[PDB]
Amino acid sequence: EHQAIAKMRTMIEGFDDISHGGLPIGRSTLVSGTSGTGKTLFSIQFLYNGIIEFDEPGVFVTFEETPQDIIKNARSFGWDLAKLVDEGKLFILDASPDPEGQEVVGGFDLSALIERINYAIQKYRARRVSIDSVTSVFQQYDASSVVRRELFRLVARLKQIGATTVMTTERIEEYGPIARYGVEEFVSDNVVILRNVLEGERRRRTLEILKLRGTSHMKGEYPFTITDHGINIFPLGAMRLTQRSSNVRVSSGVVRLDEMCGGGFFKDSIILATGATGTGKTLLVSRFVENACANKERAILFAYEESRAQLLRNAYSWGMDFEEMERQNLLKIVCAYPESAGLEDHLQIIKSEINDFKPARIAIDSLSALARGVSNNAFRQFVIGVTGYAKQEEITGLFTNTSDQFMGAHSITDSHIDTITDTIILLQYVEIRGEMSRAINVFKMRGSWHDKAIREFMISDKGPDIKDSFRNFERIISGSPTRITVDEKSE
Amino acid sequence: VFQQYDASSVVRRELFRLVARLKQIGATTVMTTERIEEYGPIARYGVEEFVSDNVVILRNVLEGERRRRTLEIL
Amino acid sequence: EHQAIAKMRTMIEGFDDISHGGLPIGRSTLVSGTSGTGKTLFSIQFLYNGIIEFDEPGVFVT
Amino acid sequence: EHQAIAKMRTMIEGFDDISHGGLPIGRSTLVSGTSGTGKTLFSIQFLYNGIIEFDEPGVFVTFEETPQDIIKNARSFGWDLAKLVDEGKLFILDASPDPEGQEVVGGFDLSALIERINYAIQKYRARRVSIDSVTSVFQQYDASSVVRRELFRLVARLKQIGATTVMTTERIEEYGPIARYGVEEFVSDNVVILRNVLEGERRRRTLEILKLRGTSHMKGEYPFTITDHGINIFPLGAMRLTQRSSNVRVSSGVVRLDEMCGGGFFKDSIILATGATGTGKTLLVSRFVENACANKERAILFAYEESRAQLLRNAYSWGMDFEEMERQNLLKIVCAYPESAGLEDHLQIIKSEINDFKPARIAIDSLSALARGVSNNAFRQFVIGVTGYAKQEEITGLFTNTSDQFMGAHSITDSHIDTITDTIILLQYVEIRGEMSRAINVFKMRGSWHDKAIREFMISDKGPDIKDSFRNFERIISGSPTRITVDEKSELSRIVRGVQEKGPES
Ligand SMILES: Nc1ncnc2c1ncn2[C@@H]1O[C@H](COP(=O)(O)OP(=O)(O)OP(=O)(O)O)[C@@H](O)[C@H]1O
Ligand SMILES: Nc1ncnc2c1ncn2[C@@H]1O[C@H](COP(=O)(O)OP(=O)(O)OP(=O)(O)O)[C@@H](O)[C@H]1O
Ligand SMILES: Nc1ncnc2c1ncn2[C@@H]1O[C@H](COP(=O)(O)OP(=O)(O)OP(=O)(O)O)[C@@H](O)[C@H]1O
Ligand SMILES: Nc1ncnc2c1ncn2[C@@H]1O[C@H](COP(=O)(O)OP(=O)(O)OP(=O)(O)O)[C@@H](O)[C@H]1O
Ligand SMILES: Nc1ncnc2c1ncn2[C@@H]1O[C@H](COP(=O)(O)OP(=O)(O)OP(=O)(O)O)[C@@H](O)[C@H]1O
Ligand SMILES: [Mg+2]
Ligand SMILES: [Mg+2]
Ligand SMILES: [Mg+2]
Ligand SMILES: [Mg+2]
Ligand SMILES: [Mg+2]
Ligand SMILES: [Mg+2]
Repeated sequence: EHQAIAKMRTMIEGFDDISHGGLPIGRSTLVSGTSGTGKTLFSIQFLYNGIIEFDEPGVFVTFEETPQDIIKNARSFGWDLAKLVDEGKLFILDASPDPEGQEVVGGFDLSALIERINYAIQKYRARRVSIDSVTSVFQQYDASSVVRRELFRLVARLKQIGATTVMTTERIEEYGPIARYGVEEFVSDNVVILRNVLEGERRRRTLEILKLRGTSHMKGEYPFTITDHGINIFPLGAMRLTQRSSNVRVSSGVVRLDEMCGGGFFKDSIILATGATGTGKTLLVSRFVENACANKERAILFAYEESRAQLLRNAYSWGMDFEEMERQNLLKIVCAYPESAGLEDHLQIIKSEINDFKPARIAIDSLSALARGVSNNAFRQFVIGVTGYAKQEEITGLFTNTSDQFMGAHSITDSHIDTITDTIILLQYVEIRGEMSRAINVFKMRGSWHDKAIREFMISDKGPDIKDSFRNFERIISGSPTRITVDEKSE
Repeated sequence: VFQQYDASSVVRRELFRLVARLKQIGATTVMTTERIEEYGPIARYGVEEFVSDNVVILRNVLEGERRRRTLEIL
Repeated sequence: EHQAIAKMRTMIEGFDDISHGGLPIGRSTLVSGTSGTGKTLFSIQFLYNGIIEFDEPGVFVT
Repeated sequence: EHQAIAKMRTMIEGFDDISHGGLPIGRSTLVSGTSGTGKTLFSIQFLYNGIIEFDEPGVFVTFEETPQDIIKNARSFGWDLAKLVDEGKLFILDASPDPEGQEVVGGFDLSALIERINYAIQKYRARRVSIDSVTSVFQQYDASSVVRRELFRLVARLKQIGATTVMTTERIEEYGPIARYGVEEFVSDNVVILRNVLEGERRRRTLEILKLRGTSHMKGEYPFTITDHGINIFPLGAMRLTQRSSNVRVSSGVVRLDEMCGGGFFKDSIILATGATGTGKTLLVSRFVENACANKERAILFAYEESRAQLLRNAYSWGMDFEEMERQNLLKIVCAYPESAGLEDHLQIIKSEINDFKPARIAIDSLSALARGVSNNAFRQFVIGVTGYAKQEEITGLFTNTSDQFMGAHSITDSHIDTITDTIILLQYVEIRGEMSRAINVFKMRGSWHDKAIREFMISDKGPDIKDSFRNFERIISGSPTRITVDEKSELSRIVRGVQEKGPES
């Protein structure tokens, strides 16, 4: 074998996108982290997937959790381990100790195990092996140097054998040593760290491939998720810039608006409506989500500010009946507090819900409601993920941004998502004769020509009624205009 | 190598031996040391640093979920 | 000799600039870093380039 | 000198100033620091200098480096310790352990060593002594209390012997303990600390004297660089404010300006030219450097924004041929990325180049270039340097500063260097009728009278042209003025009809 390194795929959604193929075969990969990070789960999902997708039987070596329990649990992702053991496809090699015993049995057993293990491998023609918390073993009474030699013996034996392993390790500090005895680190070929980062009373699991001897991979931490369908990672960087782009057009829900953008919204595009609280974005959305129903197309509305019932209210008050849209199963509403999760969990609920309703349109009411509390970068990373997924999937996107300062605003968006979007529809308050009058404007349309005027516009039980511009005013943008009333030429 | 059961001083004299002999032979060498904190000591035992005539440090700084590789000639 | 030290070129793209010539001849150089920084590589690349560019065989202790 | 302690001169550049004379005679100075901090140079150089300038034979004790190596390395700077060891002016005493050793030997060897050192000094009649890395000695198997006692002994025997020693030491953390065992700090008479602060990927070395039992000295960290000449410290705080001041005048390369300047810049003055990007500070400097050459003087240009090549294209397009300027051996251009070194370094490169050429005029294009990323307190401290040097050297200076915001800048400099400079020439854009026009202003001159007018100026192939002010304009500094007219049409040369000629004849 005189070729590059060969990698086996884990099938763990996203792990292989980052490990450029996955764990290198015949070698041991180290996946350590703190208590509650997925390690165990990972190893399992490793074997399982291997069995159910390539009939590669597997050996699972547990030094603490009991077989009955490793199974009991797995049923949490809808996995009947018991069966794979009946089918001789998975062998749970119990290595835990019993409530009674002796001592002074250091490496005495590290030599028997390697024999009980090679046993199950050969015997079950195993290709994948996962050793859970190898740490809990020398957690009998050992020091660094002692551990280094035992591991090296193990891995070595396993590399001789030819099995591809994954070793579970426990850490105590999220950013401190890689493994409890800062020794494993160098005893392994590959290293994967699972982190459960606090930061704000909110946690955020992130996975990282520190190293892959002999092959390349992706650097840095990647957010992931532990669900009923196991560990789901999102290589928000992996995503390529190869999204389909068509000239097809779509209605905005507002004829005059469609006219302004010169023919409408491109089917393949991201639309951003920015306005100081009260300018009626949530209106445009409602309207934009109704039009994808009169055309019997499916559409989801992700509101993060208002309730299910309230939306219905304010909706029926503008005409549009959302009651129907529900029944006709063409419109599906979500609603969730940004505080009921993290941007990682959210992005998934979105993506996920998209796949089960196959939307042709999607509206997220208040992106900035989602930027509540979270860091800037983390947020962008969130938009790129939703914005993107929506892009390469042919789903027209309309997201709502509520700037932090009514009147005067010197920038479309505070988070600077500007460049991340195709068409910018900007609403703004204008102070005329001591009254707070609205105005709408197509700031930028990438493909189309769109109108350049800043048009007045009111709201009634009929919805948005766009009017004329303020042709005879100065500094509109600022919010507090100044009528010109020029003495013509004065004859 | 000294991850058998050693302590600083025993590690110091031992490097010194190695390096030294290799100096006699007239060999231009490159030694590899493993660390535990991107900005902590320069090497596992806090001895190696001073012992060597030339030192090079390769780091993989984390920071903001991205890692950046840097190389420093101490 | 009886002058400043002389260096060996590493051909490791750039590094031979950051050291004003390369590793000093007849001496060791400690290259360290945490797991994954690229030491083993750097050590290999030093050897390889040695051979491949001046026919200066090398020894690799592992 | 009023100091109860008689000091000895190191001759290391500026250390003496910092130590108010140099090491105390008959005592020991702990020079400690991490790895690659300068320890061994300092020590070596300390003996060397005593040998070359005072014929004070010296003993050098090494515990790790080999006697062959201390010589080999020492050539790096240009010293032949070999020869000195030959004339018996420098005895190197080897105490490194062997490549084929044993274990145990650090107490009766400390006694044997003292007895050894006494010998060498007695035999060579030495007055200076170094001891490199005593630390590595107890680095066999010891603890705090055993070191203190073993140090004390050595130091005490040394002082009885009457020797002016220097001990080097290692530390782990740049800012934590002073030494390793945390006991060297209190058994030494003096403690000199060397640091190599990382901070933002670059590396800055400083030298600090924590204590001198018995005298005053300069408190705090001071920058220094290691070069082909050894250590070199800059007493950026010892630099007294007693620079010479004359009333002589020197052109600015541009006449009108000169007028505006009461009659041409002061020979002894720091000149500051601020303005938005594109205002033409660069231009002005070019003329200022040129003019010195047109009059047969030497002047250097340090450019941190433009290549030496481009600096010439633009310089020619503005007339003035810099090529010749390089040839006639009057103008010397530098060029250096500010990211290609720290401030301590750039400061010295400049100084050096200022010596090997004796300019009469100096012009640093874009100090705000050097301000990139550095901490203001570190930058302000750089400015003070270059500036100071130039003042106490009778070398006129023309510094450049580019403001982060074009039009609307409410401050001369974003680094508030304002008060360091003596004269300020301002440049800015003026939105006059859908057009960006340049305006030049002489904001302040310390010794002269200077015009208080914000003249408009246009840039051409010939260069700078200084017209007149926008008298009929309010909110000029706003960048985008407002035009109020109580007149305009007023005289100046009314008389209508056919006032001109055309290309044919007049
Ligand atoms: N069905 C599920 N839905 C959502 N989250 C789940 C589900 N099952 C488990 N989890 C989460 O995944 C984690 C399980 O981690 P697991 O026990 O597999 O290994 P570990 O945390 O890496 O190591 P350790 O053995 O110390 O716990 C739990 O902490 C829990 O929050
Ligand atoms: N029936 C109605 N008749 C007239 N105007 C209405 C009616 N309903 C709502 N409005 C107007 O629309 C506004 C409601 O805002 P909307 O739901 O459109 O979202 P928004 O202004 O973009 O964002 P947010 O609701 O978070 O402030 C009210 O402030 C009001 O001026
Ligand atoms: N072909 C490749 N392309 C891109 N990156 C690679 C390639 N091969 C290896 N790498 C990267 O280099 C790392 C390999 O580390 P390397 O073997 O150079 O030594 P080191 O980390 O300093 O020592 P050690 O890994 O033995 O603890 C991998 O972790 C990976 O990120
Ligand atoms: N000619 C030179 N020009 C510029 N820098 C030099 C020159 N020679 C040596 N250096 C620098 O000076 C340093 C030498 O340090 P030195 O030998 O004086 O003692 P140390 O680092 O304090 O202690 P140790 O001997 O244990 O390393 C090196 O870090 C190197 O970069
Ligand atoms: N030959 C020329 N003719 C007319 N105008 C010129 C000529 N050369 C340069 N200019 C003008 O001068 C400007 C160049 O700026 P200059 O090199 O003088 O330095 P600066 O504006 O102070 O600083 P920087 O170049 O770093 O922005 C141009 O933007 C342009 O308007
Ligand atoms: Mg576990
Ligand atoms: Mg490693
Ligand atoms: Mg290695
Ligand atoms: Mg050192
Ligand atoms: Mg030294
Ligand atoms: Mg310039």
